[PDB]
Amino acid sequence: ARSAQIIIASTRAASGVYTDECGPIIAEWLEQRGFSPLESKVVADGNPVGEALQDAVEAQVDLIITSGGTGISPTDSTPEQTVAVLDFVIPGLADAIRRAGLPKVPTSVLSRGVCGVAGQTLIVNLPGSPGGVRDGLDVLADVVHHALDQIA
Amino acid sequence: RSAQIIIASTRAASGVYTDECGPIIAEWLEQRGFSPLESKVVADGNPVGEALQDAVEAQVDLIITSGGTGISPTDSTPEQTVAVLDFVIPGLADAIRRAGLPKVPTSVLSRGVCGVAGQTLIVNLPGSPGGVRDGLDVLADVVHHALDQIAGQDHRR
Amino acid sequence: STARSAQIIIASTRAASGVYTDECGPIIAEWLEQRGFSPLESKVVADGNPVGEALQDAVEAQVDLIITSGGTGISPTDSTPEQTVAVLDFVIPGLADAIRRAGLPKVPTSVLSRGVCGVAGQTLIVNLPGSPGGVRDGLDVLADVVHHALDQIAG
Repeated sequence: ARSAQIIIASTRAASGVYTDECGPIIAEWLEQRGFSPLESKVVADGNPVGEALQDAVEAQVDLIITSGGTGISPTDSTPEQTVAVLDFVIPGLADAIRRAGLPKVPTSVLSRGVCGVAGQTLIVNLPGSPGGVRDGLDVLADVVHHALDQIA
Repeated sequence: RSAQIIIASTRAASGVYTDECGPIIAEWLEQRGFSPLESKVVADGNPVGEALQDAVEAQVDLIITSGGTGISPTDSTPEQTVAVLDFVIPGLADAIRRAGLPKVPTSVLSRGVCGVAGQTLIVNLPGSPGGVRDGLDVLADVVHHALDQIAGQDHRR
Repeated sequence: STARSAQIIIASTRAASGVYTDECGPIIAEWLEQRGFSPLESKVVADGNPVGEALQDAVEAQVDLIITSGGTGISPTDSTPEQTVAVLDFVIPGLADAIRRAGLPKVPTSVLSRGVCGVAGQTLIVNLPGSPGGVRDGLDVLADVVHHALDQIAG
C-alpha cells in the first residue's frame, strides 16, 4: 500500500490546538482510498514547511499533500518552500487545481501552489480553504493513481 | 490607490502611431478606485525595465504594461518584468491569456507575466486594444484583493 | 517566399531496439506537409542527451520548426522537458498549456505532461506527448497558430 503525509502549512494553525476541517478532509480522502501508513503534521509557514517536506521525501513517502500558504501575502511561502525541495514541477496539475476553483472563486488565480516530484515522492500544494481543498482533491482523484505508477 | 500605465512600443514612443491602449486602461482604472499617474510610452527593452523600477521604487500600487509580450526579437517586456519581480503569479497571467480564446487563437503566444515587486503588483497586458480589454476584465475581479494582500493585510486561515 | 523547414524528433529509447512501430512520426510528417513545411526530416533518438543533441543540432542549423514526441511524462526516463528547456531562449507557456488542455476531459492524465514550447535562436520548438492521440490533440492546437508564431519570430 502507498504511504502519504499531510502537511498543514499555517503559523496560525500551528500556534494553537488544531481543530480545523482541512486536515481531516484530506486524511479521510486518503484513508478511504487505502493510503497507509498515514500521518498529519501542522507546521508554521517558512522553513518548517521545507523541513517537513524534506523529512517525508527522505523517508520516501509516496504522496505529500500540503494545505495553505499558497497565496501572495507576505506569510505565504509554501510555493517557495516546495520548489526548493522539488526535482521538477508538474505545471498542468497545479493549473488544473487552480482552474477547478473557477468561476466560483475568482481569486483562485492568485494561488501560486505547485505540484511536482522530489525523489520518489509526488508533492501537491492545495489551498488552505475546505472548498479549495475539496476542489483540488477532486482534480487529483482522476490522476493520482496513474501519477504514482508513472513515478515508479 | 496609485497606478502607472506603461506602453511598451518603440513605434508608439517615436511615435509612428497613436496608442489606443493607454486611454482604455486609464478609464478602467478611474472607474475602480485608482488614481493613474501620467502614462509612460517607452521603447522596447531597457526603457521598460527602467520605468518598472522607477514605479516600484516610488511604491506605485499597481503597474499595468501593454505591448511587447509576444515572441518577436523585440518583444522583451516579459524578460524586463521578470527581472524586477520578487515572484510571479502564474494563474493570473494564464487567465489573462485564456480570455483571448477562442476568438483570437494567437493569444496563447503571449508571454506576459504578472507578479509582485516590493509592495507593487505588476500586470503585463497584450499590445492590442482587444487583448487589453479581455485582460482588464480578468483583472477586475481580483485586483483589489491582490493589492490588499501585497500590502500585508490578510486573514490566513 | 522562403518555405519553413521542420524537423521531427521522436524521443523513444525503445525505438532503437525493435520497438519499430513509431506511429507518431508519420502522423506529424503528414500534418506538416499539409501545412506547407519543407523540407521535412524525421528521426528517432533515445531518451536523454540524444534529445538535446538533436535539438541543439537543428537550432544551430536554423531549422524553423521542431516538433518532438514522447518523454514528457513524470517517469524517471522522461527527460524531454529538461533537454528542451536547456536549449531554449524562452518558453511560451500558453502553447504548452493549450496542448495539455486539448486532451481534456477525455484524458485526465493529460495534465501530467510536462512538455514545453519555446523559441531557441530563430527556431520554434514544440514538445508533444508520445501517444498518437496526444500528438493529434497537440497538432490540432498548432493548426491555427504555428505559421503566425513563425511570422512573429521572423518579424
